[PDB]
Amino acid sequence: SMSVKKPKRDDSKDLALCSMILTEMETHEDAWPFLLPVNLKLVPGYKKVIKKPMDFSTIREKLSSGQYPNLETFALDVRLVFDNCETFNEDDSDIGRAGHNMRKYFEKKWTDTFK
Repeated sequence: SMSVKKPKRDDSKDLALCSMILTEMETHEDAWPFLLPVNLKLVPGYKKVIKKPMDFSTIREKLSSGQYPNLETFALDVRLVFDNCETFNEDDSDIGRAGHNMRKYFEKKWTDTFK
């Protein structure tokens, strides 16, 4: 509350560290369904079903242009990639498995870097 602050966590290396994590995800071999926006003209259903499209290239642009106020907002967009993947794909498909693999990959690096 007013004039009563919790001790200051050092957030000064967060930008660099999120960028490193994103690089590691961009270069994973199961990243391929997630590198670019889903083409909303050519994939039936995606536009209507998936309310908030997200992909790594779009996350990379937002990070590079000061569009993430903090590391929580960044983690939300990464999770959104995988949550959309589960909505639109069978677990038993190449894309469905890729999604599960990348989420697990992400979440370990997230915890090992920040928690």
